[PDB]
Amino acid sequence: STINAIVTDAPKGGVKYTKIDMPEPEKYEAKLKPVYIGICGTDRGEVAGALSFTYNPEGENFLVLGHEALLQVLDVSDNNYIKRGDFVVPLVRRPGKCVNCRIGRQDNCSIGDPDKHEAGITGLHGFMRDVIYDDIQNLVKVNDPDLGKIAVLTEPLKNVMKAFEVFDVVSKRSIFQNDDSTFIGKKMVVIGSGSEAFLYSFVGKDRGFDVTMVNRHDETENKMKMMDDFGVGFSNYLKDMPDKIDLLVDTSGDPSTIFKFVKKVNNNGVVILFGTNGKAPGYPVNGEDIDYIVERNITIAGSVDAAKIHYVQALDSLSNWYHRHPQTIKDIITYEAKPEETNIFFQKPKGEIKTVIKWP
Amino acid sequence: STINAIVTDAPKGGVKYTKIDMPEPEKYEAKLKPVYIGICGTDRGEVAGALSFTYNPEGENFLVLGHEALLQVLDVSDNNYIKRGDFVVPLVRRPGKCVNCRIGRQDNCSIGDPDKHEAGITGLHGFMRDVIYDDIQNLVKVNDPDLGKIAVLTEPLKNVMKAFEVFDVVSKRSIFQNDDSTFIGKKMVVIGSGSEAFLYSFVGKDRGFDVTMVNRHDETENKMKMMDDFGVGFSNYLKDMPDKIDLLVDTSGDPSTIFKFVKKVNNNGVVILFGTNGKAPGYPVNGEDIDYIVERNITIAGSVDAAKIHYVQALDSLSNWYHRHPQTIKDIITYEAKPEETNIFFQKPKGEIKTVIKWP
Amino acid sequence: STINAIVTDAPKGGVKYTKIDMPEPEKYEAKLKPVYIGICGTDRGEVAGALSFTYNPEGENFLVLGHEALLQVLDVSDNNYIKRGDFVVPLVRRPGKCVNCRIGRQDNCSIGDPDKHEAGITGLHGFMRDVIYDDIQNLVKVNDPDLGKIAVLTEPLKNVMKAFEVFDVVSKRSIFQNDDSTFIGKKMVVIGSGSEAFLYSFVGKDRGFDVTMVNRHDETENKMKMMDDFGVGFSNYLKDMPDKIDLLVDTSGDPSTIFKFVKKVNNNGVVILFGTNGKAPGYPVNGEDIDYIVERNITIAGSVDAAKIHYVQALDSLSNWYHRHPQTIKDIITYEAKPEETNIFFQKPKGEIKTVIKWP
Amino acid sequence: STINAIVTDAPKGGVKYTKIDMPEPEKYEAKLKPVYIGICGTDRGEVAGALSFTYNPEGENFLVLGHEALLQVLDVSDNNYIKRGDFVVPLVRRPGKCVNCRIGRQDNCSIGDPDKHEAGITGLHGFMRDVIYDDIQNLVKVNDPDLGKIAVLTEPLKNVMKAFEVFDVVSKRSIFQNDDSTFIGKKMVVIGSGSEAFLYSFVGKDRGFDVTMVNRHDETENKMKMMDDFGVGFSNYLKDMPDKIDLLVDTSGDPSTIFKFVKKVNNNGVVILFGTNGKAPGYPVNGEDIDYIVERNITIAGSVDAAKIHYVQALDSLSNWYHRHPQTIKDIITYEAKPEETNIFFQKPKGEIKTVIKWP
Ligand SMILES: [Zn+2]
Ligand SMILES: [Zn+2]
Ligand SMILES: [Zn+2]
Ligand SMILES: [Zn+2]
Ligand SMILES: [Zn+2]
Ligand SMILES: [Zn+2]
Ligand SMILES: [Zn+2]
Ligand SMILES: [Zn+2]
Repeated sequence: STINAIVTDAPKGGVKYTKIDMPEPEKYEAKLKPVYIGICGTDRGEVAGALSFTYNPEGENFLVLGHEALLQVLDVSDNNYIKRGDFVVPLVRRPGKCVNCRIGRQDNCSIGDPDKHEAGITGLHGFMRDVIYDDIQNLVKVNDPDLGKIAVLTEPLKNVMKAFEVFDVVSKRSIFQNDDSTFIGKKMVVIGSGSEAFLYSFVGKDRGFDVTMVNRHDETENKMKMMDDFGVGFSNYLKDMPDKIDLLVDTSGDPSTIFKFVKKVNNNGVVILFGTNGKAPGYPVNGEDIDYIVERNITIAGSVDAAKIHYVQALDSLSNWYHRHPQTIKDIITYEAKPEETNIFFQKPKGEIKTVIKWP
Repeated sequence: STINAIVTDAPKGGVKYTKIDMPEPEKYEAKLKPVYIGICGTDRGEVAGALSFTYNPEGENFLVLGHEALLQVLDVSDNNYIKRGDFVVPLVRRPGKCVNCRIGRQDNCSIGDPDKHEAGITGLHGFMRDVIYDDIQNLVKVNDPDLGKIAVLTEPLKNVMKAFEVFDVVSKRSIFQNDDSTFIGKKMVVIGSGSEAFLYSFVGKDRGFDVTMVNRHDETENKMKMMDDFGVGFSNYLKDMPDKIDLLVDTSGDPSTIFKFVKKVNNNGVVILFGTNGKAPGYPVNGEDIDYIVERNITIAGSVDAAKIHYVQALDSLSNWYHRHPQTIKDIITYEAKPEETNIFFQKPKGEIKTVIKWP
Repeated sequence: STINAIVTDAPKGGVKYTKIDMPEPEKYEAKLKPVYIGICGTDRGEVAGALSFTYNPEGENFLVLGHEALLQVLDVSDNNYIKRGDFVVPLVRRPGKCVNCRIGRQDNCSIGDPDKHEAGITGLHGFMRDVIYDDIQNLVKVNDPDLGKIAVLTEPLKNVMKAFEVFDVVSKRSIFQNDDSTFIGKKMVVIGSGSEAFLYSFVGKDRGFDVTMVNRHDETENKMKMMDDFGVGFSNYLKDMPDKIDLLVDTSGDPSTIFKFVKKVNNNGVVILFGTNGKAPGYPVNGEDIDYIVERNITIAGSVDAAKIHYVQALDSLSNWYHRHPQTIKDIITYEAKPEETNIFFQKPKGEIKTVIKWP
Repeated sequence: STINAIVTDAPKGGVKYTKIDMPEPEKYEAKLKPVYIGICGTDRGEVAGALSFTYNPEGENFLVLGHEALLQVLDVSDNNYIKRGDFVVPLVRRPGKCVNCRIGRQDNCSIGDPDKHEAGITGLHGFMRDVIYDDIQNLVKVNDPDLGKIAVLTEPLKNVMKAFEVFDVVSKRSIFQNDDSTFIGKKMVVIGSGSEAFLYSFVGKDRGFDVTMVNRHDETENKMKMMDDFGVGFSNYLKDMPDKIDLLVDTSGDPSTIFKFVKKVNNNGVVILFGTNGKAPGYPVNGEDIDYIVERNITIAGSVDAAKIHYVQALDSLSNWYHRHPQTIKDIITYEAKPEETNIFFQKPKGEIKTVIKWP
């Protein structure tokens, strides 16, 4: 069977909305269709040919892009969980055979490649294509009927849910809370201000943190209004440098910013490294920096990807925010594009939060 | 009264053995004297004037040095735990008022200076003087009467015990062990080879790791034998660079070395930053270094001090080790100096691991 | 000054809505008045004279009842959290000196009476009175303006939240989840059909469990509709006895019912004991029952009270629930009484879930 | 092949030392013989036909007994850990495919019989036989050459190390320690005085608890000195009942004794149920009993088996105990039987703590 799809040639790079030949399967559990698809710097990165670990599935010449999906079930085997017309989010990372992979924690794989594989990124076709085939275990059912396009933010949000679990593990080193058991006054600072930063901030707000997003420039008003709505502050760190940080999260991947901010972190502080950029210039870390970290019992936790449970938590969080802030949540999506507007892979509008592809 | 002591002028530096007027405090439960005091880079740093966070007590001009102590109780009020003639190890760090301090976790003080104080380093008189006064709760009784001078290693070891608690805490983020529940074949690498590296390595072996100590040069036969006695490996990383590290503990405090090794750490790897050196040159950390740490879910934790429980577990490990390998344990204590010999704070004795001051 | 208050003579019994002496205190940060006050088996129990561990404050021959409050501020010392006009839920348990009390976990006090105290129960006037004095610290702000009278359910729900933390802690002894990381299909059974049962059920659903409430009698349509709306099931256990239980929660206090459901619990199951009935009769537990608990690595855990963080967390779940389902959440509050209707402390009003007192 | 073995008919019972025909499988990594085999209640029970959950391996009309083994490697494929001549302790319980089994925590199997199987007990041949084939990974190496026969206590001790993990996991629901961070004066009571109860007491001593073993009768003078030499107290609870218990361990399996001691447990106290007895009578558990558990936040945790890591810990503790109290440790082994002495499965030889069979 022949369909439309947005493909790349991984890692060489490039983008193309074209038609490819998809065969059928033998014994398939599920047939699905895209409805919305989100995009982040990973996609623009793949297209730029800036990612050195990505590849096409074995034997093939191309890779179908897209990992942030919101699908609908075209057909399924009988099961207690989903049926035709239900809406689902698909799992990006699939398990291998390592001690972590065999228990649904492929996000914490002990080998790396090629034990596990990410859809749209590493040797496994993504979701920007008219027809998709999968197993029910890999699908996370959207139970909230009112969510609509908002559900597509599940994929990006689950990364934050995992990272926050990693926080909960590692903050058990000491008592992070107050005298009274609470997070009140506790300070989170999120580097950057794109969708991820937003999600990170929203969740920290749920967790009781006082949250400030930050950048090396003033932001657009839509973003400013968004941060305002949810009780999130903002600071241009060239004008006003936030001090006394309890939880620091980097979505930038930039060492100068990271470590500059690392030096503002309080005793028992936790820093989460999430954002990545292979090209970022080196920043000189010295004896005093390491001493700073050590003398304060600080933890720097790199975090990547997530387990299925974290997709469930992501969806339940989007429900809570929807029914409390319907409008402004809607406005996390800052542009909706047809599949042939491939310019979105190369462009970077001021004001962007999330860009999605409404699928025909 | 007038007593003899070895003192410095914190943070400026220098040392002397001399008489000082030490007034008997207002309240106290215990009156003691030293038997042995160990020294390390901290003591030497204090004297070199290389530490800017140190300071003499209030109203006073000098600072009695010494944190690594083994004392004998001269007199003590009636209690259930210690009797006159008992030997004990004193707490370095004393609690302030924060939420970690007030539960006995001043090692994880939420404020830092000046909520917590450390005897001999920060505004609190150390243990190289004739008479010392204290509270019973701040004294850790030595139960094993065979340890003698070995008990003086309680202080340096307790920092290792806390660094291992931290490993136990942050390792719960994934499943670290093999799929048989054990740590067998899991590669622990320790940068450096001094007293702290040894203590690390011995505890690491007790925890079930394959342990390799490393340095930028080959080691003495005497130290090799000691290592070999505990089944600990040694490698010159300029002649044979270890790879696939699961637990990395640095005692150098050197950024370039720290990050060179970080780049060999496996998925789910944990890096303990322990060793500090403010004057260590700057190493440029780039976007790939950050990405490495991110894609591998690696945790970098800095660790300082310990709780009283860690002293208790330190003493017990010394007991287990001494009764298994008396000779190797004796071999750590490589010189027994008199107080008059203040030069030991300036020049490093021939083949040092642990230098100690026997107190008259 | 003279105020109105509902009061008892504890532990003796009885209740009256009367007038009382209230001297304006010296030391107070805040001045509040009740808006709504809820009641439960505890309130009836005190009034019935059935709780032998309750008592009046020192040198007073009455105890103002009421522990489940929604208050409004009248005057407050300057501070960045709460202002005149704000609504707040007061803390019930107050901390003493123990190692858990001093870190805001009076909930887990390690001493019991008289190191800790509960408003309305043990030595501390409750909240059914015209004027309350308190400290800012003991008050939790309600930030959701739509919540109104639904916030009064905070005190009951925070006990659930704590029990789930208890579950979250003890369930770490093994891997409780599916090999997909999820709780999908994990069976939760709540003994009882009361307000507490419902609260647990809703939290359990939020947690991913299949949840079933059980009583020894059939239920109403008012109640069943409410359960259905939240995806919660119901079964009369005389007609159908649930099996294969992963998390059992008892709100009844009845041995016979507890241990009968205990013997339907899976390997690694957790049982939460929450409800209390000192008057419930013995049920013979034999060695075979014990062996059953052992061989399945089952945990049986008592949970009482909660910490401030669990109030905050409670309030946040109620907004979530109210905003997803305003109907059935309104439907929890089955009667609004005036203070003079002191008959609600003797007779279960008709079809009760939660009886509140709307204050003048 | 035809070899000597001690066998039963599970579950009917019965025992004899005889000749049997054991095949060698098409796959195995190691070939071993026994050196020492321990016996406990489970063996005696098996013989009496008191355990209907026991059964012979698939296709066989008999069950080779014995699960507490010290074996020696006769031949083993090349590997980095064990060689011909080394002494090992074989794994009892072997995993299936449940989420816990597949990561080497078959001790916490989510399914039970038959995911998992125990050697000498459930569908898997035991260790009282001339020749044993196994895979390397089911073997745990004895690295202390001095331990000799004492290494046979590994199997009953590892059950103690796992129950202490359980205690560690569940005592995290609050702060269990004193406010100095220690366990000093924390009160451990162990019900019973058998081998299992000694093992619990010594580990408890290492963990910092003040420990007492109890029974409903006086104990032998030899037992008393052994206790005394480790600093463990004894008490006849019919003359002197302990109160204010922090850790309670039951090795009896008797309800009446469990629940009357539970009644002496402090706030945040932990109860471990370990001991089993299908024939112990019912004790009537009332709502006061349930109320006492709930009000004190007590946790009652059933514990069975252990992971491989716990066999390594047991081995390490035995080394530590043996090297500091050689005599007391040897006294634990109170009879060394020939395999012809099958009467030991029917009668307990006099003053028994641990009976072992010395294999020829
Ligand atoms: Zn993305
Ligand atoms: Zn894997
Ligand atoms: Zn030192
Ligand atoms: Zn502090
Ligand atoms: Zn209540
Ligand atoms: Zn308390
Ligand atoms: Zn046994
Ligand atoms: Zn299993």
